[PDB]
Amino acid sequence: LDYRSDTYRDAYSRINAIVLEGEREAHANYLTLAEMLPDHAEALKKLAAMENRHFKGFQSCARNLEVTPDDPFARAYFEQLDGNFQQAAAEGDLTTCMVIQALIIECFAIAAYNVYIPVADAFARKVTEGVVKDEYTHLNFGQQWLKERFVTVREGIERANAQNLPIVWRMLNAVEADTEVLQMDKEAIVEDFMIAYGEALGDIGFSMRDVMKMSARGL
Ligand SMILES: CCCCCCCCCCCCCCCCCC(=O)O
Repeated sequence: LDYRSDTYRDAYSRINAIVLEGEREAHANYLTLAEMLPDHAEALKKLAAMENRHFKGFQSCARNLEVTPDDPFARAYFEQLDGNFQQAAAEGDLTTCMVIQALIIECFAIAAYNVYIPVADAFARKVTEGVVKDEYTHLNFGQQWLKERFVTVREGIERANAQNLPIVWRMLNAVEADTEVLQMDKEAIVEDFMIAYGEALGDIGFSMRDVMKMSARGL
C-alpha cells in the first residue's frame, strides 16, 4: 500500500468522512438520549464525550495523510439511518434508538475498524486500535438497556432490525470500491458484523431461531 498516492487519498477522503460523520451523529444521539433520560444523563454524556474523543482521533488520521474528508458524501451516506434514529426519538421509541446506535452502528463500526487495523498506516493503526479497545471496554448503555427490558422490548427490537439492517447492507455496498482501495475485504466486514451482532443479540436474550429470523429480514 502507498498511503500517499492520489488513489489511496481519494478513497480515504470518503472512508474517513464516513467514520467522522458516524462519530458526530453518535455524539449528538447520546446527547439527545441524555436529554430524554435525565436519570441516566451522566452515563450518556460520558458516551457522547468518548465519541468526540474518537472523532478527534480519526480527524488526526486524515491530517496525517493530508486528506480532506468528503463531508457532503458522508452526510448523504448516513441520511436514511440518521432519519430513522431521529424519528424514533421523536416518537419516544427508545427501543429503536438503542438498536440503531448501540447494536447496529456499534457492531458495524467495530467490524470495519477490525478489518482496517491490519491494513492501516501505522499512525491510524494505533489510533484505531485504541478506539476498538475503548468500544470493547466501556459501558454499552443501549445494549444493557435492552437486555434489562428484553421481554417488553423484544418485538420492538425485531421491528427496528427489519427497518434498519437493510440500510447497513446498502451502506456497505455503496463503499465497496473504496474499501477495496484500502485493502479492506467487504466480506470480512460482513462476517465480523454478523458474528458480533449475533453475540450482542444473544446477550440481550435472543435465541438462535430469533437471530436467524432477524438476519432474513436484513435480506
Ligand atoms: C480514519 C478512518 C478509520 C477507517 C475505518 C474503516 C471504515 C470503513 C467504513 C465503515 C463505516 C462505519 C462507521 C460508523 C462510525 C460510528 C460508530 C460508533 O459511533 O461507534
